Amino acid sequence: MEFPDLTVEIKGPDVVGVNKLAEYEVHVKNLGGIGVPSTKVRVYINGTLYKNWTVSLGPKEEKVLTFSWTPTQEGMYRINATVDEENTVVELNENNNVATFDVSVVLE
Repeated sequence: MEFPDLTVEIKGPDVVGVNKLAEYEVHVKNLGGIGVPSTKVRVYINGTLYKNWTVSLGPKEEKVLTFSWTPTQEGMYRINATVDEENTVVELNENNNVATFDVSVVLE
């Protein structure tokens, strides 16, 4: 009875300047020990879709994704990452598919 366990990890600058460029890194990995081709990873800023990726993760494999975000408006923005929103596969941890990173955009 093989059940997968996909997860996403957001890492980068938690405070950035307005109209400035920032680089963030998403670690996507499998923990179930079984291969998954259904693995879609998406990033949302305050619920707004920034970008999407489609990848495949084998038995406990990880892929490193990057993206460059430019906050032109000043304020606090929350960046989230979700995997397999489509709910194609039944996994071991249902809470492991979501990551939450809080960013502060300032004028300085």
